[PDB]
Amino acid sequence: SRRWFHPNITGVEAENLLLTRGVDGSFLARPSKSNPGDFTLSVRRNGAVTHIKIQNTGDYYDLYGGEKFATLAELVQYYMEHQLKEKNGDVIELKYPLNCADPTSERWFHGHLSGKEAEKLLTEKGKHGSFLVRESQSHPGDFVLSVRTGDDSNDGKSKVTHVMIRCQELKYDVGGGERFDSLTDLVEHYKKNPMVETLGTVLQLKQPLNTTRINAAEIESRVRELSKGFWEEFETLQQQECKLLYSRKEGQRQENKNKNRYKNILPFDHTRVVLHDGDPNEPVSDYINANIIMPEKSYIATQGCLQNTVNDFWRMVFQENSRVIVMTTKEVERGKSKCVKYWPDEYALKEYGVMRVRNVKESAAHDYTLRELKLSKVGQGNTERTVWQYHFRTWPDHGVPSDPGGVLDFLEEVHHKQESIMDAGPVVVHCSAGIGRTGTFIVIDILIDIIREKGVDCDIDVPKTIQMVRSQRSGMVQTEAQYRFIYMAVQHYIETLQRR
Ligand SMILES: CC1(N)CCN(c2cnc3c(-c4cccc(Cl)c4Cl)c[nH]c3c2)CC1
Repeated sequence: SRRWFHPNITGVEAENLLLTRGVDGSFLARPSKSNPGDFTLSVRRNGAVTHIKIQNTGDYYDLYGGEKFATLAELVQYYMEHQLKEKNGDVIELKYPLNCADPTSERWFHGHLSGKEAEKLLTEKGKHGSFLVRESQSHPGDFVLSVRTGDDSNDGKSKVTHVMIRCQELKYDVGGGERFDSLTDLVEHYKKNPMVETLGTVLQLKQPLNTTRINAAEIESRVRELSKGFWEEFETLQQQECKLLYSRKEGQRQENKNKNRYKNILPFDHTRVVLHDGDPNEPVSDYINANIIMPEKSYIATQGCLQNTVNDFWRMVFQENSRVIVMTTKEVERGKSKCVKYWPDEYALKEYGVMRVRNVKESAAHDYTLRELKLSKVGQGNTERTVWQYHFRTWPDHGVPSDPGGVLDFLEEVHHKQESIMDAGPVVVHCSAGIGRTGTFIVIDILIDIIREKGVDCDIDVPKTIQMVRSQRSGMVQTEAQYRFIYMAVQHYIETLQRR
């Protein structure tokens, strides 16, 4: 849980918080109330507050006077372990997170909800240790912790307990003992130190009640319901990114600094693609900014090549036996290189280090170009394999497509290509940093794959899938707009399947 993030605060409320409850070096982050993808880092320095803008248009968090980051938690970790200056050059220190007490972005918080409502949800969907916190209806201002415990039919082996939580002078308690500054501090305490009943039952808080898993048949109702919040479901997912600060030590090595498009957007050690059979004369020849994404068909999520990583990209494709590449940027957007050209012109042949690529044929569709490429190792003719590059060309410079039909038709074609090729390795997917559009395309592909095989009567869970992909590369799916677009794409896919 991301405690320095305050979801429902104004700029002057942030100032007053830092001036009355903080010291120099205190900080918090907050969203804008009107623009998603605008965020502010508010910091106290010399008895005054500075507000530093962070923009996200879809590719990364861009901190004014700072770096680009995959997540706000990775941003805060970076500066608390390092570097941040104003317009002028004066150091801004991030020392002390100012904690937020607001529970409304927690997975377990249900606001207005009755005991019988909570019981029926825990009976229908909960299991042992499933829990929620709700507002007390009998005692205004108070709250109730509802917990299922049991074995795992309705044979009385399981039950729902309700523990009253008093709120007294803005502190929270369960009738005795410690008084907490927030419901989150209380929940974390009793997660670690569970309550035991008189006769021995342990009220284990194992997991919040799942409210996001839906039957695919019922996508339209969920989308209609979320259109009046997508922002609120997204920000609850974003609150969990504190849990995904896995090590990125290889990417952080001096010898690998030049191989990262953005110095702080780095692959997790535990899922990075390790490159073998490198040049012995190159000191570190095993690194690429790329991760294996395995749903729990696989993917490699990677960045747009740099001039000096083109040969490594082709080493990767050959080694992993990838037969399909998805590119989700033009080479240049808004005057900036987003991905260098790493393929030859049509009918041309180029050598990229030890690899040889022929561009056999390009075919233009409305939304994309297909390039049929032939990849082989120089000196070894029988290593030739076809690699099909699907270059999506119509994604807008900021935000998302207004209709998902283009992306869905593209992904359907990519899927059938991949499935047509026996023993094809992972599908390579890359944009600019390889986390925003790349994460959106991979998550849509994962969700659609379920419905393709199991039909419309299968369970999907959009944020749970995203969190699972985010544990394999930082910040996969960057914005609310992409989040909503994933739902919209899944909805549109379900409707075309129902029309058949
Ligand atoms: C009544 C509610 N306020 C409605 C929103 N509810 C809700 C629950 N879960 C999530 C997740 C989620 C799902 C699966 C795994 C992970 Cl890690 C996450 Cl974060 C993302 N957004 C969520 C919103 C919480 C109750």
